[PDB]
Amino acid sequence: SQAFQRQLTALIGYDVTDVSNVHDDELEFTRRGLVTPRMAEVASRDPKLYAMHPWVTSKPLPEYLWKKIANNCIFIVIHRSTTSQTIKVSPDDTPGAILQSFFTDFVLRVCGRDEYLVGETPIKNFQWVRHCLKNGEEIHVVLDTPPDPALDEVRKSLWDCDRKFRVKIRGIDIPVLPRNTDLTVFVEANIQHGQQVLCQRRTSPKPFTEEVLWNVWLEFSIKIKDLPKGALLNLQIYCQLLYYVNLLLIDHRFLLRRGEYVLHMWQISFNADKLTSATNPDKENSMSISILLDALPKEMPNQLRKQLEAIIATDPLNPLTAEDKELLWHFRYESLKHPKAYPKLFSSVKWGQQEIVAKTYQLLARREVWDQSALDVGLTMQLLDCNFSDENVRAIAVQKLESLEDDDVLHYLLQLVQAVKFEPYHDSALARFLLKRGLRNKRIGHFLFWFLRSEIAQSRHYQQRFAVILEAYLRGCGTAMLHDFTQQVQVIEMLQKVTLDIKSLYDVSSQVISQLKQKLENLQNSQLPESFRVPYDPGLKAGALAIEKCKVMASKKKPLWLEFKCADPTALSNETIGIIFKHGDDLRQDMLILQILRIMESIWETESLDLCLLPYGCISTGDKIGMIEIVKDATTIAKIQQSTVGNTGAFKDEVLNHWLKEKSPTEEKFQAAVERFVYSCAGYCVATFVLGIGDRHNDNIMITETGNLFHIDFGHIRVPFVLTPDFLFVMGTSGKKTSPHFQKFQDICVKAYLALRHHTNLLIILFSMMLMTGMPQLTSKEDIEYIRDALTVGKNEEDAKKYFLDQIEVCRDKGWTVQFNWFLHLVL
Ligand SMILES: CC(C)n1ncnc1-c1cc2c(s1)-c1ccc(C(N)=O)cc1OCC2
Repeated sequence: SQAFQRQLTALIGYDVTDVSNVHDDELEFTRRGLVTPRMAEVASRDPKLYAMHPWVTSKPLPEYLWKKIANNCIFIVIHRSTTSQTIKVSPDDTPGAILQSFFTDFVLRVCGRDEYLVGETPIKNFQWVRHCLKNGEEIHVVLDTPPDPALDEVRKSLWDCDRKFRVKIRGIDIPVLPRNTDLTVFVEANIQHGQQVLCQRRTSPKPFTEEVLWNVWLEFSIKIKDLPKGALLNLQIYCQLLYYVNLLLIDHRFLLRRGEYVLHMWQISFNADKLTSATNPDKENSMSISILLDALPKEMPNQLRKQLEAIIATDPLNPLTAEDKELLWHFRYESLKHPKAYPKLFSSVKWGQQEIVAKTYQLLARREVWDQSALDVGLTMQLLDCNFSDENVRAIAVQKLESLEDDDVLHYLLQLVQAVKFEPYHDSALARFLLKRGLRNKRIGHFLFWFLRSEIAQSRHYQQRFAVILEAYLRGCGTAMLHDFTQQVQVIEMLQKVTLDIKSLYDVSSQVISQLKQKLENLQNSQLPESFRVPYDPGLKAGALAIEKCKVMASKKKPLWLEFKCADPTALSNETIGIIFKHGDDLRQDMLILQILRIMESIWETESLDLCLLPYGCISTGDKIGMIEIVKDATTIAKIQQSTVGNTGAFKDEVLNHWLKEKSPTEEKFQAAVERFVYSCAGYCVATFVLGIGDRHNDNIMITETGNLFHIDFGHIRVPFVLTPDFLFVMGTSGKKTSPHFQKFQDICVKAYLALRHHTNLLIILFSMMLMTGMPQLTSKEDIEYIRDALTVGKNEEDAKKYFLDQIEVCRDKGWTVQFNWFLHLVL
């Protein structure tokens, strides 16, 4: 079992057994505490269904997907070695009903993929079947024996103390101070509880040197009994803010913090990193702080109702005044009747007062309206952010998450994993929920692994917490997945080495081309594993490389264009699997944007609208390094303009429509490509403006030979969005004109915009969370408050329609002005 821990450490990228960077047993208690829910999920899941992981959705089949089916008949081609027979199938027919219709144990598995069609669910309720219908692809399956479930085998009093809390600041120690000579420094100790300061105490500004002592006893205005569970002693250093460290006043065992503490401090408003209980690991270079500390038990009038209702109606970013807070609390039993009032009501609570917390806990016990109400993701996500530090408030949100089908868990997984950063303690209801859903489904578990792993590799603030959560997962997923992750980690480690070695060696010379091909030759010849699962697509199995097709892309960060043969021999097409390995940009920023685009698609699915978005695979694997999916038969918009006019930016309107006519053979395929372009442009115009990533150079915008348009490279981040005259010519418009396709485009854009406006609260919370956990540069109140204006908060459907149509005209009025200005900066 000693070699097993060594295996886990290699799969995590962090040692959970290491106690070099702790001042308490929280992580070890969490490791022990997670054993119970781990073994509780392993010994409760269906062993057969877990091995086959049926990717199913209980959501209704949309209006656009029903029109594709003929006489309630879906053709599915079943394969037997060489022979194949197409069968007429009803959408309501279960996989078992189709099997009895074939012969008149064996399971139906997709050709080329490790995706199975099992379970008591209709054929139309499968995610692969819905994908085939959307792309107009034919359903091909191979009849083979189900996988052995034996392969997934798993290895066997505080309220008695009226004293006003005090902290002794002994002093600060830094080995080497920066060259800036000379400034003054003071210690700012704050008692926080969900980004809310309960009390603040500063020190006398002494000069900044390698050693600064104080011995100062800082007494706070808050009593020891009034300190809540999850409150943080935030120790800061100002000149302005340079060093920070946090300490949980109440431990994981409900005890008040007592003793001597030497904490190593992080260097430099809404950032998730400023909340961490973890100290800086680099003890030989980081600023230190010495402190001294010397068990917690478990009818309204008309005008006022209108006031309370107007408060509940406001957006999540709308600030609450003292009057608003006092009203929500006085009428807390009326506020409990409205589930949308819960975030605002729980922000109105005076957490620094015991009696109020007790009354809040009494209020939370009266949960009946909350338990019965329909799950609102945006509302549930609101209670899991930086503004909520109470485990009872946070648990009622985790309670509502339990009703999410494995389909929707995948939609919000990244953001739920990022929400763990807002948890005061390592062991939390949300951490246990992710673990439970990760062991219940192989797909969620695979994605959870990479989501946690991406954070362990490039975040010292949260690497310890996530390493415990991952170790807990890896100790219950099974040896089948354990070996798969081993093969995936091995290939990634080997390929990342080559990416940086090649980058060290503007133009792509013949020397570097042969060097990469030689490096890949040495790796394929007895070193690289024969087969590995694609991190961005668990179904797809990659095998041997295609060294001939392998190259180094003509980009400033020298990315590796890699092509692999499909390891699955039952594969239909002989098309290679394409992966891009890149270093230099934060791919976590691309992971977040792309997952939001997948959320935006599912939002449009509820309104039965299909905006042809292309949220390609992108997984962050390490520090500034990760992988991308190669979208087959696609080119850059700038590259299409470079065919006619290369070196210069004399952009011609006709080029795009000529490129589509060239790549599409039949005239019907051209109209189908223009039809795909009409929807894809519409979706990407709305999605980009809402997120405020509209202003882009056409080098970062792509199109497929099938007509599908898509934005790329979000690692970087005037016009509201990108609507150029060349895009408008495909529609059939030039200058001040109209077209049957432009009239269509304007109608779909407005349909898409107002469809997202129904899920305003969801988008606002997902965006607010994105800027805190994934954007270390965009951490201001004004940065988050952009989404409100973009989505037109508190506006009529007519005004909002008119607002977006004006943004369309701004792009028409500018035309090429923005792209031409982009050409004078990025290119030259
Ligand atoms: C600058 C590149 C490496 N980058 N940084 C973030 N995302 C990307 C890319 C995404 C995609 C790219 S590059 C792409 C480029 C060319 C082809 C192609 N077919 O030539 C296919 C591609 O995959 C789709 C997304």
